[PDB]
Amino acid sequence: VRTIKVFTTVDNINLHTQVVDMSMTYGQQFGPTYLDGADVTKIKPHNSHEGKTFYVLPNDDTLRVEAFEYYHTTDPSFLGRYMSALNHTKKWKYPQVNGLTSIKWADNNSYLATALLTLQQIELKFNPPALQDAYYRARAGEAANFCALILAYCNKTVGELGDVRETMSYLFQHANLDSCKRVLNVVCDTCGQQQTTLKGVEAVMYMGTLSYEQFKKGVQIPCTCGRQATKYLVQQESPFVMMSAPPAQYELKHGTFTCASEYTGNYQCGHYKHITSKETLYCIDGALLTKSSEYKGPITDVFYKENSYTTTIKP
Ligand SMILES: [Cl-]
Ligand SMILES: [Cl-]
Ligand code: NA
Ligand code: NA
Ligand code: NA
Ligand SMILES: [Zn+2]
Repeated sequence: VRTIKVFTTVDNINLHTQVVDMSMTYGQQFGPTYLDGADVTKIKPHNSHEGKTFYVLPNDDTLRVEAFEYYHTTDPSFLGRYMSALNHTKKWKYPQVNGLTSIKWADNNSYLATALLTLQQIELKFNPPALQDAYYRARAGEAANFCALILAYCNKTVGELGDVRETMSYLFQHANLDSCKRVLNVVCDTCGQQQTTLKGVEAVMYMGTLSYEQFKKGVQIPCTCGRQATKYLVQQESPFVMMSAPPAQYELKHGTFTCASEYTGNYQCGHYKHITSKETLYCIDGALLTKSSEYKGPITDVFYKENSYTTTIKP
């Protein structure tokens, strides 16, 4: 009966000694098993595996606690989805473009590239240690684990089409936004005024206009009575805001925004690019970079800096 020693893990930090029988597969001994992303479930131990670390599913109470503390999920398939994505993302390339970690286009990943570029330009801290650790590496240029985690947390597989606004929502759900507050007022000439207070992720996201200045002036929305109501920003406390809308031709003016996402094509199929406002307007499309003094395109999301805002509007 021949054996080697290997280590299992769910978090790649806490290791669990195992003595494995070389006549059985990893799967017969551990359940689904992965070696830096590669599925070894149906493989029998090799001598070269001695001393190496394998990921497994959180198959006992110790691992369940370790996995929840590191990832902040109890979705049973999470670890397998992360590993499956990592086996791909470890082969992607992450060029530094204008000082930021981007992603060379592969596997329909333009939505991930513009999300990653965006994160590097807004003040945001993640809650799960897994995203903390992986995001630090991604800033340094080694973004594979971070991208595989985005995919897993968003329930997206490599190659699946994704929406930037939705992806950001998931990332924000795993971020500490508890200092963010938004007060809105909605005014119907028939139905009167309704103030609402939004906290956390809802305090920093709005769907319906790209213009923060228009959101402060008031945007027209439906009311139940059939009139239009006017929605405006009363008060904002956050380090950024994200304004989104269905893609439409829109002019991005240098110095008036932080960065934006552009979507060319239609709902079936298109492509994202990233625009960042620095000393000029830079358009980052994966590995590609172009510049211009002005920019007009089908924009979907625009990010703005903020600290504290209070309206002058008297009601
Ligand atoms: Cl972080
Ligand atoms: Cl979280
Ligand atoms: Na896979
Ligand atoms: Na950031
Ligand atoms: Na949160
Ligand atoms: Zn009304």
